[PDB]
Amino acid sequence: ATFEIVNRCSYTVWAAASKGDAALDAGGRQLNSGESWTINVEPGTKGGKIWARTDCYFDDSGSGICKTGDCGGLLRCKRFGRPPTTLAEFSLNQYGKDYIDISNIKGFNVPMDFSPTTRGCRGVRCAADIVGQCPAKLKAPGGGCNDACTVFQTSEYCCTTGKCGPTEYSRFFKRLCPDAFSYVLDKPTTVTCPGSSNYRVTFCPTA
Repeated sequence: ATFEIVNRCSYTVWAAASKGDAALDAGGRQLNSGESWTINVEPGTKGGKIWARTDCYFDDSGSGICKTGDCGGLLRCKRFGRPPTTLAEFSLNQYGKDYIDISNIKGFNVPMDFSPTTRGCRGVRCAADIVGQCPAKLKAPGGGCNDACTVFQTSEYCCTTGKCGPTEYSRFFKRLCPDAFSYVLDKPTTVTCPGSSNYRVTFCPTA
């Protein structure tokens, strides 16, 4: 499956793509403003994620640090990124269908649109200025807007038992981005796409 990852931000981002225990394609790449990076994701990929990382520094070996979404200091991500990270999540060829969503469960750093480039389904978008409107207690000094679980580490925010409800913090992400997951047990905003669809992830789709 092809994913075109497009940076429409006015600033450089370092795209990342991983399934948690492995990189997807090269796992990461620098994208200057306006740049597009096309990756190939293995059919059947379950629990894949794509995200942007901001304010990165990498040495000649591809080792360094990012202010948001750092994946163990590597340019080419093999694991998930450090929150806050707006996440494009997907599971492909799951009983003949693909499933896509955008999640704010691990916070938000950059606005995003995640849409199929093929027929048969609608895209999802979280393009609002969540960082600018971020509640004081969720603001991440290094940039972005943390989810409540990251900040507070409570059973209620982290939905440890699977018996949690919405909160003042989850309602904030939900109000700004109705189409993205705001907490673990949020009413699913997952989109069902034909199996083997192709996609485009766009950072800063509006600005």
